[PDB]
Amino acid sequence: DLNRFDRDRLFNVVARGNPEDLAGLLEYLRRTSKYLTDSEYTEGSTGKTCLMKAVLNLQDGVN
Repeated sequence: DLNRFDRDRLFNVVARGNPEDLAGLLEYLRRTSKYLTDSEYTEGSTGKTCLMKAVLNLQDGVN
């Protein structure tokens, strides 16, 4: 939200498949001036993004 938004919560939220838990991310990215491709929101080792984690975990044809 406004105060903090870690990488682990983001991966778990996009793996679970509920978009309502994505609330507050935009305010955090506007306040801290960080992008989703930054080194914090990647895997660090392979370069895996939150979008890749979202596409890997498909419940139906969509996520």
